[PDB]
Formats: sequence, structure tokens, C-alpha cells
Amino acid sequence: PPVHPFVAPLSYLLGTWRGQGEGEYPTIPSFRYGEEIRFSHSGKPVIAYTQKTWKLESGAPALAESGYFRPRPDGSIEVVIACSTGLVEVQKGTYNVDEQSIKLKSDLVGNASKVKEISREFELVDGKLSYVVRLSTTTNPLQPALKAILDKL
Amino acid sequence: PPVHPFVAPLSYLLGTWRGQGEGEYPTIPSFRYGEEIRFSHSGKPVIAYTQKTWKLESGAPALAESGYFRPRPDGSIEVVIACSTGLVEVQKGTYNVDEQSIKLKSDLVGNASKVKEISREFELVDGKLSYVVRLSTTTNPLQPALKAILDKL
Repeated sequence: PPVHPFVAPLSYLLGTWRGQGEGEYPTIPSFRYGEEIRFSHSGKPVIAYTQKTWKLESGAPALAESGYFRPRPDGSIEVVIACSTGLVEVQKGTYNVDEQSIKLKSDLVGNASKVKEISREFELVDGKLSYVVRLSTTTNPLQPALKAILDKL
Repeated sequence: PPVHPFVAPLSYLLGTWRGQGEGEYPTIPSFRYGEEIRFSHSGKPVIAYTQKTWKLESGAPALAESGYFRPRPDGSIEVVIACSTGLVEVQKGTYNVDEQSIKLKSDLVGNASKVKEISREFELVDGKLSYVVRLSTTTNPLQPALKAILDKL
């Protein structure tokens, strides 16, 4: 299927990406992980997102998430994600064509015991996909939790 | 990876399924669709769920959803789903080993303009996967909306 006009500005995402990241948060000792992301489409104004992580040393599976990115030609975007840990997120924000960036903040986090808000920011940097995930809790204000860089395969 | 002990009671789901369904709802004329579901795992206490639908005549893509099923040995289960239309759901309920059934009701529906609650019920019937999805809105009480039967591939 052809790329939908609403998806075309984000066509740089389409494909599979692999790299590594680092997590750290108050009370959570720093850790590293491997990550793979696939962005795909079926001609609708939606990009399917699938992600998995693993332990570096072994490749042992860790977590997974999946969802859908819905860009619109005014530069707005909404993203819905379900996580293997049992959370859901509704993310809203904007994309910037000049910067090849996507900036999202949660409108909703569902089924979480502690997390209150999640922000997600993507940026293409020299053709690599970077992101920062920031998290808040009732007692910890929004702050970095995960960051990764992935190469396009 | 081996099947996790918490997943084993639902191992009958694992694989790919294809069939067809029918939708109908107040103000929504009846329609039919094709459907494919895959259930998979990576050795964690989680089953990954991916689904797509299409038009019967042509096979043209329609919608998609994906998420995660988290069964527990007391017979409880939670399910998180993200939909290509831009919704999320947190579903909670129970599974029954004798009946090979799973009965879920939403604790949360996110980003919906009209839907308030969603219930999902699966049943293995002569080795085929059946479900009923029921939906409510502010003015329409919970009632059937989608039903499908799928053969295991």
C-alpha cells in the first residue's frame, strides 16, 4: 500500500531500528538494555509501532510495547501504547519536520501503580533514532528515566 | 523460550487464527469483516496479542489492535490493548480452564469520544476461537457490537 499523505512526513521512521539504551530514576539503580523498534503501515493514516528490549549480555527478552502513531497535517500527533507490564498510555503532542522530532506528553496513563505522567521525545540525529522517556510519580516530578539511540537496519 | 507457568493454562491461544466477524450497533448498520489474530510469547508471564481486520471482498486493510494478556494462577487476568483508531483499554476479568473461556470488562477506556465501557469475551468452541465485544456509550447500555469466529492456522 502507498504511504498515506498524513504518514508521509514521518516516513523517515518506517523500518526496523536496533540499538541500546540506559535507564535511571530515583530509587532505581542505573541499568542498560538493548532495544529494537519497528514502524510499519498499511496505507491508513496510522503508523504501527512495536518495540522490545533485552539484556545486553545474553539477549534475554525483557519487556515489550506496541501501539499506533496518528500524525495529522497540522503537525499534531496522538500516540497510543500498550506495555507488557500492563500499562496503557495516551500520548499527545507535535512533530517538527525541520528537526525530524516528535514531542509527546501523556494525556492518560492507565493501570499504573506509581507512574503519573510519561513524556516521550524522539529525534532523528544523523540518521539514528534517539529518544528520551521522562516519568513522574506522586512524589517525583517529571524527569528522565530512559534514553536510547537506535540505528536503522 | 519455554512457556511461563502463568501462561500455560492459556497455551491453547498460542498461534495464529483467521476468520470473520460481524458488527452491528445502534446507528451503525450491520457489516462483516475478516480478522486475523496472533498470540505469541517470549517466556514471560505475558501473551502478546496482535490483530487486524479487512474488507471481505477485497482483503483491503481495515483496522488493527495490539496488546498484552497477563494471566495469573488464581484465574484472574488483565489485558491492555491499543487500537489503530486511537483508543486504549485496560481490561480485567477471569479465565476458566474447563470452559476454555476468558471474560473481561474494561476498567478504563482512554481517548474515546463516545465509548464508555468495553467488554470482551473469548471462548474456544470446537477448537475455534470465538469472541463477543460489547460496548456502551453515555446513552446506549452495554450491548453486543462485534462477534467473530476464527480457525486456528
